[PDB]
Amino acid sequence: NSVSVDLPGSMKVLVSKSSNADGKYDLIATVDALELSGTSDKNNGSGVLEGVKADASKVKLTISDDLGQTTLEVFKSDGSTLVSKKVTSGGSSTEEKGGEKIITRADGTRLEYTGIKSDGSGKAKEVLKGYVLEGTLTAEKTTLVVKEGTVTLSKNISKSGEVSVELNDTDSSAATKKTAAWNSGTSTLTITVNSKKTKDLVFTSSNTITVQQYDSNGTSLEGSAVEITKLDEIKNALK
Repeated sequence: NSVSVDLPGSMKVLVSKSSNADGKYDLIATVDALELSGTSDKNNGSGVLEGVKADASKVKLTISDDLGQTTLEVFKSDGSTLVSKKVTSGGSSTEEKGGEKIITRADGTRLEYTGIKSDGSGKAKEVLKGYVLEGTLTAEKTTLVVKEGTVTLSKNISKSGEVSVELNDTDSSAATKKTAAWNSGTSTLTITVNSKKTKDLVFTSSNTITVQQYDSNGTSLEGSAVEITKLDEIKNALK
């Protein structure tokens, strides 16, 4: 048994009269025949409520602590890809549904964008043979990121589709700190550690990545260029 609380947008939340053994309160609300539940540290009707729609999308309602604003978010079934957000406060509401864009190349690899907004921002994924790179769209520039230890590899794709790659490492020790130089003519990132070249990463015209090590001198390539087949092999190369 609960108490009904008036929310922005003429919506209602039911908050239990008293708390459970943890001192938390149960929340129940009904949005578009879909009924949501949650628990909260407050007894006034604020907190987070969650539910699942008929199309498997994940719904999350956030009621602000002073009850002055509600945020209704719909995610894809992964529970992280934002499809829409409706914010209500001060008698008005703003409902925003992200744009989407999929570029499919001749080899079947893809660039996928979701959450596209008029400010030029979005979420991005590159779907490759064997792995996926994740990142963001910002000012129409795509940046896909792989992190390993203190190293961040960023694959950048311009609005026009020009690919460039950079590496940053926050490592304080130069026994171990990675730096890298991009050669746009060869589409090659050369990694250096402690004044020796260690690896060439080639971003090929086939939308693959190859890795080739340098010799003990740090001057000449040895062995063969090996094609990356999974995300962990990219991380291995950044170690």
